[PDB]
Amino acid sequence: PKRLYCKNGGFFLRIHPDGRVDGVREKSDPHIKLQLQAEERGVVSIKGVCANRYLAMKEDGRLLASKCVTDECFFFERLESNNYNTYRSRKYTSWYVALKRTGQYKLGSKTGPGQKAILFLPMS
Repeated sequence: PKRLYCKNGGFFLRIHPDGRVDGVREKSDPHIKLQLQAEERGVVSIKGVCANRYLAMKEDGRLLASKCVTDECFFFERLESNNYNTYRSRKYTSWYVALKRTGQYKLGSKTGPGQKAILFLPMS
């Protein structure tokens, strides 16, 4: 059970009970506790412990959290050369999970390698 700290402003990924995803910098927020389940080698599912929902990425780039586990909930997890990890959708292969410098999530379709927004460090 980890927290995912984003290099882009230092927000932690937060999954709310109603399915909304955003970022906050408060380490005691209960909704930033996550479960990263290894689904296959290099692939994980990310679940919000309190929300009881799985992070998912939609065809249009939206990020939200669902009750169901479908193929939109699988992400390839890679440790990059800078020792940060990235989470790229298994279904929408060019898009990454990411947070903006203001704390809101960044649409999948506007992400890509090289942006700080896509870099996260898993913390206990």
